[PDB]
Amino acid sequence: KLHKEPATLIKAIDGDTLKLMYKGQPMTFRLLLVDTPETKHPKKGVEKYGPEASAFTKKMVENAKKVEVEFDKGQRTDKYGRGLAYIYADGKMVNEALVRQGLAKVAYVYKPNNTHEQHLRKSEAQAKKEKLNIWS
Repeated sequence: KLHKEPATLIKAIDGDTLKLMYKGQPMTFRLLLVDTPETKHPKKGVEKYGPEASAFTKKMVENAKKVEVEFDKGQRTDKYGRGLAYIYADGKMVNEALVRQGLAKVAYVYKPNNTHEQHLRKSEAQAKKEKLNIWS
């Protein structure tokens, strides 16, 4: 069963990337299963809704009493040494909130790291129906 472990925000870097203190180590985390528009993007620079996605993650996590990380059951770090996880701000999953607000798309999913894929997909369908942000 997946379980939550506490973490301390160091710095929000982008819509989908954060630096956290995890078990005494500063580490970069990449939000599992979501692609947000980018500000630090390799070739196009600032994509549309990039700044908004980034402000949302920043606010959500900065304003939280408690931040927790949830590892899936596959690999826990990617080729760049970033943590792969579901991030919770006061019990609320950041990855899903971004999708529900139309500020992220569900990513190409890699088994076995896909436990909350259906949940997220259901939030994505909804945001699209509501024609929010990315979907407007």
